[PDB]
Amino acid sequence: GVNAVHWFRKGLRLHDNPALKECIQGADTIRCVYILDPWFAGSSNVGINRWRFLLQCLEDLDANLRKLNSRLFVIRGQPADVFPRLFKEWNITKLSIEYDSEPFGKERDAAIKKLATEAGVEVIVRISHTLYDLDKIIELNGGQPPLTYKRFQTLVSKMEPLEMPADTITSDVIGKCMTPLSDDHDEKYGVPSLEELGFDTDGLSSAVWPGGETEALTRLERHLERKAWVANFERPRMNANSLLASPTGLSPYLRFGCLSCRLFYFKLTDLYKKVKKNSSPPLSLYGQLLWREFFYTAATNNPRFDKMEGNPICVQIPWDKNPEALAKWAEGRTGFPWIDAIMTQLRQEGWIHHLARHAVACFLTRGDLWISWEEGMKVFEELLLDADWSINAGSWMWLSCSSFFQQFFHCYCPVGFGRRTDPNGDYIRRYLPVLRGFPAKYIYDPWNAPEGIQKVAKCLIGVNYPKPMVNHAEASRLNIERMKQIYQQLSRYR
Repeated sequence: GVNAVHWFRKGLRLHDNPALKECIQGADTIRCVYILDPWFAGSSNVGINRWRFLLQCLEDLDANLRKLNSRLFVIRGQPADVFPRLFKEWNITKLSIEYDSEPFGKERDAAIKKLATEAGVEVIVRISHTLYDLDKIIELNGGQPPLTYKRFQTLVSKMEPLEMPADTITSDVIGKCMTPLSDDHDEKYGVPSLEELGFDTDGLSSAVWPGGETEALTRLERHLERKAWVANFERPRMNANSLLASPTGLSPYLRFGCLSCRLFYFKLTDLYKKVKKNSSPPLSLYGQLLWREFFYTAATNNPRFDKMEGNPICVQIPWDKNPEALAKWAEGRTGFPWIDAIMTQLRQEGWIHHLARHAVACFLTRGDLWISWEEGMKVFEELLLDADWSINAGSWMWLSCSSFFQQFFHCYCPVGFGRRTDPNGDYIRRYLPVLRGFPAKYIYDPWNAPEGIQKVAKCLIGVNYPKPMVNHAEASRLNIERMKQIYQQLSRYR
């Protein structure tokens, strides 16, 4: 019969999946596949929390497919290796994917599309990771993506209204389409565990950010209620509680496709109309989505978007190379408790607040260590659940004054910012247990504590907790000057 395969990469959901919906139509069998390669050299920089989040998305998908009399098929290897075999073994005639705007993904998908054509397989591609056809936004701007958010906003408002989300894949939608299943499915196609990827899990705490569509859809409602409670759709002022992972947080779910950006858009729209009594919302309502769309648009036609050299939009700043200073930053042993707490939260949980990101990124790059944004990007890629190629590269260039016309950022103080955010130091004591004995007077600068205070705290600076790795006052003075000199002669660095 007509045997269809839908290939999950992002778009890890059954709601608003136009590619899956179209593939099922007119099909006699359907098999949803995810191609997992945990040992791939290109994925050697993926950390354990990202693996766990992915696996939990896959377990969620498999569970929801069970309800529809189907299963997720997890295939190990590379797509170019496995898809020729699958086409023959399953007699496939249709293959669907959600479109991938990222340069490497466009190259991969063009190769699979050629393999599918060679084997007599129809390919269905549908845009749903982003709100818009990014190529149309670029054409509206004259052929190049915009590099300012205000310009991007102007372009977005000129696009045609969003189409309605695709119907959720239910049993009624699946209809006559069935999924052939084997008694040994779990053994041959099951979702692997962390231990099957080679990871120890002994003593590992439960995920602060559980993966999956089901979780994403619950959080969507919490997110909307919080904005309804305050009748304000702008992003809120950060306080110390904002540093903690929130049950309203959506960013990892948008990154993996657990939550449709278009569903988020219409839910926001309907809530604004009800609360504000206005059919015409401001574009600020969609801020989180449009900043995301902005960096996707800037990245799609730039294969060196994640590099400095050979990147047409990036200022060529002479960053220092310092592997040992970089490692102290990445491992949260800088000796500045505010910085180490943030880097520890990041490593332990996979998410940190936007201003916390500014803080640690300023320290690494333009503020204290003068290390390339490319290196902070790589660490965030390993640890940050909501980091993807486009967002991660774009944000690291933004904050390092390397692109997007960004210049005189505030130079964050690795002591004063934390003290002003959380004067009592609860955030420090939560993520840095060894410092719990320090009073608030010294919690952000423990090297200033008298010896008697350190001894009572059972934490000797230089032994139980590191000395500060730099003199922030001198280092920031020199780096502020270096960045001033670069922008005094900016064209010299194009």
